[PDB]
Formats: sequence, C-alpha cells, structure tokens
Amino acid sequence: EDPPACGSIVPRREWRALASECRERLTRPVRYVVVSHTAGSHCDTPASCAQQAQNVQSYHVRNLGWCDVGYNFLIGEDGLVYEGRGWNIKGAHAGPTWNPISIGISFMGNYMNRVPPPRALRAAQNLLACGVALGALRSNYEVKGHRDVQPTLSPGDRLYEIIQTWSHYRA
Amino acid sequence: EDPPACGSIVPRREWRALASECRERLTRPVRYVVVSHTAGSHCDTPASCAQQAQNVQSYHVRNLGWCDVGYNFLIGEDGLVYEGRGWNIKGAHAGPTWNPISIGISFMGNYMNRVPPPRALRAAQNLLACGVALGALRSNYEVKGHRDVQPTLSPGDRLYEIIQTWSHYRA
Amino acid sequence: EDPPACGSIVPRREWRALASECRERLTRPVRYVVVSHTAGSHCDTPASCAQQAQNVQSYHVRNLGWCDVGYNFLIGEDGLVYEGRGWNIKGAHAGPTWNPISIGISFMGNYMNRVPPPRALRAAQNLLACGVALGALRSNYEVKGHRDVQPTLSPGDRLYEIIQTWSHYRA
Amino acid sequence: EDPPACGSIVPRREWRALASECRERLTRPVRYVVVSHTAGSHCDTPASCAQQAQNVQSYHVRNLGWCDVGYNFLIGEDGLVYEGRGWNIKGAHAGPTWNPISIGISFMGNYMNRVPPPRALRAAQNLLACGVALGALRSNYEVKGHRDVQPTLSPGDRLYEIIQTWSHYRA
Ligand SMILES: CC(=O)N[C@@H]1[C@@H](O)[C@@H](O)[C@@H](CO)O[C@H]1O
Ligand SMILES: CC(=O)N[C@@H]1[C@@H](O)[C@@H](O)[C@@H](CO)O[C@H]1O
Repeated sequence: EDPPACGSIVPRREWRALASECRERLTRPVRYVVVSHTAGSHCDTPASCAQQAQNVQSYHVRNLGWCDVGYNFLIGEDGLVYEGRGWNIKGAHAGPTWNPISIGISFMGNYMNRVPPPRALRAAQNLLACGVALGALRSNYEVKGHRDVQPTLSPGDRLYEIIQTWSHYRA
Repeated sequence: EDPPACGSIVPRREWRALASECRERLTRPVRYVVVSHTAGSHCDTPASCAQQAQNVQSYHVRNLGWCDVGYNFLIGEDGLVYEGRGWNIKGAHAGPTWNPISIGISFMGNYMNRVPPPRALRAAQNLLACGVALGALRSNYEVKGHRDVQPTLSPGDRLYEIIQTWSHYRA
Repeated sequence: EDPPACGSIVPRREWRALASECRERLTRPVRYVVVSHTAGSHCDTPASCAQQAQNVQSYHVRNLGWCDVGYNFLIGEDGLVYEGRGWNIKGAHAGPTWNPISIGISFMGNYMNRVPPPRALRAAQNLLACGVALGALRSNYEVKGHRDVQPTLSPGDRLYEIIQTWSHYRA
Repeated sequence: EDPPACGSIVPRREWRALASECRERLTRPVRYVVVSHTAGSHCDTPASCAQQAQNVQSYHVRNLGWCDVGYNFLIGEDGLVYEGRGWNIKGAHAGPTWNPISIGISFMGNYMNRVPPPRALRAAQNLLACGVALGALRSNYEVKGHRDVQPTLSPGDRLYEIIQTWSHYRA
C-alpha cells in the first residue's frame, strides 16, 4: 500500500536494501524530473535487478559515503521500478542546483549503443503517472535529460534520443 | 475524459498474441472482478512469461476453438500484467451467468500450494486500480474467487486465501 | 403443490425496474424478516407508487451505486406489494450481520408521525403469509424492526409501535 | 511551529463511557469522513451532552450488542467534541464498504429543519484540522454526507447543506 494507483514499485525491503539515513525532505510538489542512467551493469529479470539495485546502493553508501542510493527511483529492463529514496527524501543525482528541486529516475545499465526495452519505458512513464496521483509531482511536470543539467554523458546517447520524444520533455 | 493515472500492461503485440476474433463488448463499468489461476506452468522472467502467455492463448484458440484467450488480463510472477481480452470485450472464464458482468484476471500458474510472489499481487492490485481510474471498473468493485462463482478449486487454496484479505472482496 | 395462492405482488416488469445486477443469494427457508420505512414520500394509487418504487431504486443504484434497490419487497399505501430483490436474492437493507439471513420488506413513506393505511398493513401480513407458503420464510419466522438492528429511527415511531404487536415479533 | 497542536476532545472517561470491547483497526492515514447525525435529542451544556453521549453509547452497546458506540467522534452543541471510538478503531456507522476506509463523526441531535450552532460547526472542523495534524486523516481527505453513501435521511437536509459547503466535500 503506497497510496492509490501507484504503478507497481518494488519496495526497499524487497530488494534487501540497507537503511537510508537521509533526513532532507523534498518540498512537494516537484516540477522537474531528471532522467539518468547508472552507466553500470544491466539486468532482465526481477531476480537479477534486485541484486543490481543492491550493487548500485552499496557503492553509494559503503564507498562514496552518502546516506542512500542517490536516485529517487531506479528502473530495470526487467520492467520494474525499484524504490530508492522515493517521493519524499531529496535526491543526490544532479548537483546542488537540481537535487532540491527535482526527482531523479535512473535507468539501470549503459545506454550509449543500447536501447532500453519498451517494458522499462512503459514502467518509467507509469511511475510518473502515479507521481501526479500522489501529488509529489505537479500535473504539469517537466522532464529534462541528465545532459540538460550537468556536463554529463548520461542517460546515454540512445535514451536521450527517446526521452526527447516524451510529451513533458522541456528544452 | 477521466484517467487519474493507470498501470503498466504488456500489450498483445509484445507477447506476440494471435489476432483476437472476439466482438461481444462488456458493458462499462463492470462490477465484478473474478480471480483465477491457469493451473499451468509458472514463469518469473519477462521472456518466459511472454511465452506462457502464448501457451494459454493457443490452447484456448486452437483446441477450445474460442475467439481469444479466455481471460481479460494475465498476471505473471515476473511482476507484469499481460493483456488478454482487455477492459472492453466479454471473455469466457466463469460461466454464462458471470461472463457478461465481470472482468476476469488470472495468475499464471497452479497456486493450489505455492503463494504467488508479492510483485504479482501488486501487479494485480495496481491493475484494478487502473481499471477504476480508466472508468472501466467502478469504485464499488467486488473481487470474487473463481471458486465462489463456479464449482472449482481455481484461485488456488493458497492464493484464494490471500485474496480473501483484499479491501474489495465480497462473500 | 396446492397452489400457494399468495401472489398479488407487482412484478419488477410491471413497475419498470432497472435491471438488477445482484447475484448473491439467500438460503431458503429464511428465518428473519426486518421491517423498515423509506422515510421518503408515500403513494396511494398504483400509478403513483410505480413512480415511487422506480425512484427509490434510482437512489439506490444511481447514487449509492448499488446493484439494485436494497430491499426484498416494498409495501405501498396503495395496498399493493412491490417486488424488489425478491424471495431469493440477498438484499442490502440492514448490515453485514442481518443482510445474509433475512428478508427486507420496507414500507414506502415516512411513518414517524403517521400510521400506514390498513390496506398496507394487510398487504404486508399477507406477504409474510405467502413467504411461509412458498417456503421462503420459516413457518415460525421472527419479525424485527430496522431500529432493532441498526441505529436508525426506521421503520417510523408509530409503525414500529404496530409491529411490536405482531405475533411473530421478537425483541 | 508545528507540534500536534490538536483540538479538545472530551475523553471517554470524562463522560463515563462503558468499556470499549472493539479490536479492529483503521489503517491511518484515513481518506474519507462521513458526517451523520444521531437523529435523537440535542444538548447545550457539557453536563447534559455527557448525558446524551452515554445514551447513544448504551443503545449501541446493549441493544444492538455492539462493542462500542458506533461513531468515532460525537460533536455536541455545547461546543465540545466527544470521543467515540477514536482515530484508530474501525467504527460502525455506514456499512461494510465505508466503515473500514473512513472515520465517523456524528452531530448529536436531529437536523432536518434545525441548524447546528456555530460552536458545533467549529468543533467539528477543528477536529478535522487536528486529524490531519496527527497523520490520522490524509491531507486531501474527502467528506461525504451520510445519505451520500447509505439510504438514510441523515445528516438532515439542513446540516447536509452546510457540509456541501466545506472544501474536502466530494460527490
Ligand atoms: C563513476 C562515474 O563517473 N559514473 C558516471 C555516471 O554518473 C554518468 O555520468 C555516466 C554517463 O555516461 O558516466 C559515468 O562514468
Ligand atoms: C484438469 C483439472 O483437473 N482441472 C482442474 C480445474 O477444473 C479446476 O478444478 C482447477 C482448480 O484449481 O484445478 C484443475 O486441475
């Protein structure tokens, strides 16, 4: 139960995550939604992405010393959304300028010469639908690429090609 | 006009469904949701489940000569909802007394023993929530076991037992 | 056997009911009858009542979004008994405890400071009489007031006074 | 600042309630609120209203054999809010569809052709305010009239008009 019409999100407890120690709140409602990639390994099964989420999060917690996996939500090619910091705790995905003002959903893998399956693009869009439903996102939310906000190669050539197609994508 | 925010469904193309030849339309809103099991093999990868999807569909088309897979939606252990007949077409699944007034969803497997995984339960609940938001189901909706409406073990002793707890289950 | 001889009931057809969508049934022989009032306006001609019965049903299925008027029968100040959900299908007129084990005859009007005409009192005792003969009520059924099982004023102060008189009444 | 800062609810003990035997739990935050009226006599002294609260409570516990007064909270014309079964316990006030997803506040008296004092109206809105402050009510909660969800005259045409006025009132 993560309040009405919330498009199937795999809870933290389910992907065996460590406890977030993040105390910073996100002044709701969020306007921007920054899309990124982990540039890490990709996975096509629920089984292997729950390990992959673990991988991404321990690297953020044990090694870089943050309080939690830096993204608000991680997306798998297995077609599911893995819950990271969720809708309320502030992200660490795009720099001081955007972290307090936007949500970061990141696709799990490297997308320079690989495209993500439709099942995971479907997942992402359906995450945003529920975003609005709960009111964490403003019906009129804007979708920028990681490129758009920071000197970075991510989300990756082939996915920056597609997110551009998305109705809410602002230039 | 009225979709608050829906859910993520694997459309027929993606699972490579034979063309539907059904024409009987279900009258909107529907009031009854009937939960059942295919009592066949289970699957936890999006790849195998797209296969299992074709299996149920074809045994129902090439052997029972029905116009399409019997269910409206199919539920995978992969955590995904597969599109069968959808929200608009009557689809053979619980007797002529119930087929025209209920939507039939079916977890893919024999849950006589085994419980389906949390993500499959989420996949289905989110699916009904989408139904209400789309206006295809009514807020009122009643979930019913396959066994409650016709003489069979069908939801599965252990799955039936779970759906008894759900918010909307009536006698 | 021995023609039951009690049907002076106006059919769902004759008063123009919307089609019912209810399917849950009662087990005959049924043990309790619960008397309520519609607390709305009363009618005295068979023309004005078919109007009232259509109206009550409208408020049950259009407003509350119910499968059909919740009462099993409806008595009119016209002297006639109106088919509601009938002898077999389970009504929705007194809570989850009594609903499954009782008939819900309700007088159409507000009997707080009125008495229902004798011709109605008589149609009611007649109905119950019929129920015993068809076998739908136990020879020795128990009558009860709506207020006896719910915090309401139904079936009206003065009518409640009259039914406490009836031979099949029980606290 | 922002602590609880709740209103003033006369506790059970002060009005000498009988021991609550109810055990079911509402799961906060609650989305719905239903406004009823006891449809009995009103009161305007904290002393006389404490009298009423026990009446209602005994009719509910020893006549209907219920585990506590049906309502969660009782508004009084003395200007105090009388604790019924509280913010946490499933109340019995509007059928099995709404009792588990809502909180029942009932104005002590009968408001067919009588408006409640401003005192009252302020007590009940303070109660709701307090209720969001505590996480017991969802911020975007909806208020419905009793009759809006059950065939009943309650809360009274007068009070019903007052409450469609309220923001949070829906359908
Ligand atoms: C450790 C590291 O640098 N990770 C970055 C990642 O954050 C993203 O910017 C990606 C874009 O292609 O490049 C990666 O190298
Ligand atoms: C072939 C066969 O036995 N089919 C039954 C089916 O009719 C139903 O009873 C179902 C209930 O779960 O179990 C199946 O095994």
